[PDB]
Amino acid sequence: QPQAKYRHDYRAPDYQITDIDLTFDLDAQKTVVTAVSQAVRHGASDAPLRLNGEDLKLVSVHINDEPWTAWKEEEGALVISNLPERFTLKIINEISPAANTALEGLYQSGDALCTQCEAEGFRHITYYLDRPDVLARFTTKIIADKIKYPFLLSNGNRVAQGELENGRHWVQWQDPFPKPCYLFALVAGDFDVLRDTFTTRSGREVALELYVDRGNLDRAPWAMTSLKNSMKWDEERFGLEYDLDIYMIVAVDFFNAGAMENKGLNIFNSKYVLARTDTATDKDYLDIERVIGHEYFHNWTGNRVTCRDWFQLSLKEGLTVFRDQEFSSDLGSRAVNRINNVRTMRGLQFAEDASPMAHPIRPDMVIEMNNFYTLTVYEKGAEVIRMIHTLLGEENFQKGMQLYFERHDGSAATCDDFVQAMEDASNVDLSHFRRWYSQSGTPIVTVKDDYNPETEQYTLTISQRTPATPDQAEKQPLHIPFAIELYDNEGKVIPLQKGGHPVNSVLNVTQAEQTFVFDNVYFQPVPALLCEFSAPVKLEYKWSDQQLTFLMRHARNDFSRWDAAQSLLATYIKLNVARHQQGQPLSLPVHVADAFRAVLLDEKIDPALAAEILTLPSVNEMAELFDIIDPIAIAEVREALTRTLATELADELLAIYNANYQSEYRVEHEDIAKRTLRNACLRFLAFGETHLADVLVSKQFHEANNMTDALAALSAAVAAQLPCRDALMQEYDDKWHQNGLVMDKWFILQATSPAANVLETVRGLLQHRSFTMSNPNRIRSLIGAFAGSNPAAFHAEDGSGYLFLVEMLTDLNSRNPQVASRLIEPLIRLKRYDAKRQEKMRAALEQLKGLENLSGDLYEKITKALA
Ligand SMILES: NCC[C@H](N)C(=O)O
Ligand code: NA
Ligand code: NA
Ligand code: NA
Ligand code: NA
Ligand code: NA
Ligand code: NA
Ligand code: NA
Ligand code: NA
Ligand SMILES: [Zn+2]
Repeated sequence: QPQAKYRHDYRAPDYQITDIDLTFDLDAQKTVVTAVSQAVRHGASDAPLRLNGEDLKLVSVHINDEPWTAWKEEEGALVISNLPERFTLKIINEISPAANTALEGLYQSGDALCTQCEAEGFRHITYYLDRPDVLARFTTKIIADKIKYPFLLSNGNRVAQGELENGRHWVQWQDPFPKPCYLFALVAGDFDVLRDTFTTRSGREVALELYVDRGNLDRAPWAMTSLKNSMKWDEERFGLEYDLDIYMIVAVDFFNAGAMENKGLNIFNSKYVLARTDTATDKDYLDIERVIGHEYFHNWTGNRVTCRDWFQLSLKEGLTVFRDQEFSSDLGSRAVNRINNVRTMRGLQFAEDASPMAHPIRPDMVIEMNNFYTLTVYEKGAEVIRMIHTLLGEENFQKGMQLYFERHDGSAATCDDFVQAMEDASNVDLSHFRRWYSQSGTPIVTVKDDYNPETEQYTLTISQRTPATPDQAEKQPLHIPFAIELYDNEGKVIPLQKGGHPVNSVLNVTQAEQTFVFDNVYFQPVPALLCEFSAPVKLEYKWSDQQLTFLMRHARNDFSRWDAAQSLLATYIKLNVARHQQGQPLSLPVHVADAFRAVLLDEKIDPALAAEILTLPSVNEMAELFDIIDPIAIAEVREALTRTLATELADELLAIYNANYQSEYRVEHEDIAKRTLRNACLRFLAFGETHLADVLVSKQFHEANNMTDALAALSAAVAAQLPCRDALMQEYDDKWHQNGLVMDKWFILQATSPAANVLETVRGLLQHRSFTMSNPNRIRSLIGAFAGSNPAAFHAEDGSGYLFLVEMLTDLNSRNPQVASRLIEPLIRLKRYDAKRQEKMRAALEQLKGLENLSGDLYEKITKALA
């Protein structure tokens, strides 16, 4: 019975709230909330005010200080009748932070109290218009025990404070910017604080404050550094300054998301704040940078301009993800960023778009809005903004940004508003392009080519289609920007032209079928196609091995070198999965191995690139290549391929490994790159002769002067099941058990182990001293990693994986439905698998469907999967 909501139902609110004054009398067992709201009727004069509320204990309702009699509580609501046109609403209610295991609303993180209000969490704090087109100026007074909660934080600036009898105190905050309530935050606790300053380019000095648990101040400076780098980049790239006087970040251990952009008071999962060279990898450092940037970039793309309704989520998320990618790419290695974002798109997002949960980047139907914080809305959303940037170019893109803020600053906007701004500013017609917002699924672009030596013309015949998805039976052609480059046989770019005029290298692929003709092609070209993954599409073109190795040697853009290597491997991945299914061992032509040898020995390739080419597609990227997924064949082919290259390239691998040794550890992009190349080599070296490999891996673990190098060694010992594995794993447990973020990496290694008894080990780990089901990070690192990242064990033929997940979800459905819904995702992909697997996955899903008190979050997914 939880009911679907539809985008086409959107209507302007009958009432607005312009100003809200909140008081919290804080206590873990019983918090008393007083909320005084100034309301204004915009709808019909007989329309009742309908407030949203969940798990609230209503104490009183007054209208202009009169105790109100004309109201009723109903499921999820408080409905107030017979109101004047303008009035003051006062609600007093109670809530219980300590009972809040779902971590939405006001809840407890360790000894702290903190909030999470996006999407619809504020209704768990008081009765309100909990929709993001209602924008109110907040004032927030917090009263609490001074010893337990010496810091009392909310949005904006401190405007008042006092002390009270019996050891209590209070602080009052005011945020001058109107905001939807999903941006409300409150934090109370006892913290260490790192304080710093950023001066904006126009000279405004912003006080920066990072609040962390006592004892964690040694892990704070990188996050502070990254915040300042974020603020500077946004000024340089987008012309945007911070708009308040104080920027607070609180790191908390118990958090369902990564982080949250609450105005002036961001709340982060401490996974995305805390780093020191002995605890955090280069990947953690760069994720901290990325997510600090992301929440900062929301200050404009989300906060100053917000979302009219939740179906417009991608208006803030695709754009803010695009911004975080551009930040990471400008500061770091653009190629490595782009590569990794492409791997995520093709390996994880394409899977979602082929699943029962498929939706467009602007959904049409939602049951539980927390189910739509997706790869699609985020990552595909950003690919869509990046297509706009491709079509318009940077200068016009920025004009469209400027026009967007000039029109929409201080309001709640739509995806369509943003596109209109881009189109009006640039004079590029985006009417057809808008179909990317409304249509789900991955287009498949098929390319055929012809060279005519008599006319000296190269003709590309490009076709597109998007297969139907369970949500949409009709699909139509998109406006696909399809970037090409043509190479002569010495590797020089052939100028693109037709009838004597230059032709843009971004082709407009707008029809089901079209041709593009290029003149003055004097010699048969080798094409690079879909350069920089210029659209989020599958490409079907029948490359020859030699065209691909030529691109690996000659392509001008680093991405194209990587991508060519991926197309080279895809053919042999597919070959060998079919072999595996018939009991046949790996077959790989000599010339393929040699193309990777050449990358190893090319001194002119950026190590950052070499490293990515020498990182094989993950099991998730390998799965995208197939209609039916054989997860056992894929996992075993991936290892066999790794062993084959390890044997054929052993000498070269060892030389490059040794040459990329660095005695100093720095978090600097060139150092990171060499280290990534080094550790790429290591993955293969772990599969050499057992005694060479065991010694080398073990040595790296024991002599590392940083967590990047130690984890890469530990991870190799696991992957190759080397004799040192058990000892190294026990040493890490002994050294690091008291540190959850660091033990997350060990839990992931256990969960993703190729060992025959992995499931047994993972079950035993539910009792490990560093694990608990009350913490979403731990849950995700052990259970979520087993189910989502070890598809070979999760899909064991005996069905033991599915039973284990059902067991875990039966607990989490009641405890924390959002983490439950993340964890169910592997089960909903059942139609990608063989019949016998499907049958057991359906049976698991039918069991979950019958749970008492089945959460809406799971219900929505289970219903789609079982259809
Ligand atoms: N689930 C993440 C929530 C937040 N609005 C962000 O974009 O990072
Ligand atoms: Na308002
Ligand atoms: Na109040
Ligand atoms: Na109610
Ligand atoms: Na800025
Ligand atoms: Na926002
Ligand atoms: Na860069
Ligand atoms: Na490719
Ligand atoms: Na996949
Ligand atoms: Zn975001």
